[PDB]
Amino acid sequence: GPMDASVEEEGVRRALDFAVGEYNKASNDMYHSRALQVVRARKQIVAGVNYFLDVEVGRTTCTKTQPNLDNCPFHKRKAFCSFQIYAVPWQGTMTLSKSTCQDA
Amino acid sequence: VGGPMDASVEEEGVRRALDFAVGEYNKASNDMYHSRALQVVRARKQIVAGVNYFLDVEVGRTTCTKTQPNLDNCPFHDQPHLKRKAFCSFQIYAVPWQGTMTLSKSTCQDA
Repeated sequence: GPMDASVEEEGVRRALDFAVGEYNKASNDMYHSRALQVVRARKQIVAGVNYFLDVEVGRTTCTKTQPNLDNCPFHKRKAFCSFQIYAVPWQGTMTLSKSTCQDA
Repeated sequence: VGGPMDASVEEEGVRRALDFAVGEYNKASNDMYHSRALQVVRARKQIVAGVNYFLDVEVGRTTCTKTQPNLDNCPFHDQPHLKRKAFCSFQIYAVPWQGTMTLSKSTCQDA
């Protein structure tokens, strides 16, 4: 989650300049705009990994409601999948950003 | 550079990502047989590291134009018909050691 950030931080002030710039690009106005003042400043450290996994996937001889599926024997369907996964490894979180499969 | 670079299939993160993805696959599939990994053919990773900056800002109209040579010395308007101010919320994703920033979100309301 977000936490308090001090405007003393170089990165905070650099982000103000950026956003003010973006405002000027967006605005229909001949006049330049700049910040009167920051009224709130927060930061969130972002740290994760994207996994890009190209995999071939087969059909086992077990149903999905069965046990010990990790070493369940293989069979005829064989697919190619490209997965993209975002992980925050010390939070033990993972999220599927993209899954694209075809028969192979 | 954070990547995308080839990541060892021996790494625990790569293995977990695979178990997850294959789980998600199975979870969303309609067929009643369990499917699992036959061969990882390529495994890559990209380190995502940065800072999200959430700034609420009051933006003011200056007497300088956008095309002026120097924008160091730009007072705000004080004349009734010209004076403008907006209250804005920006979210900026920053990767400092890269010197990159992207405006992820922005909302400004006339104030």
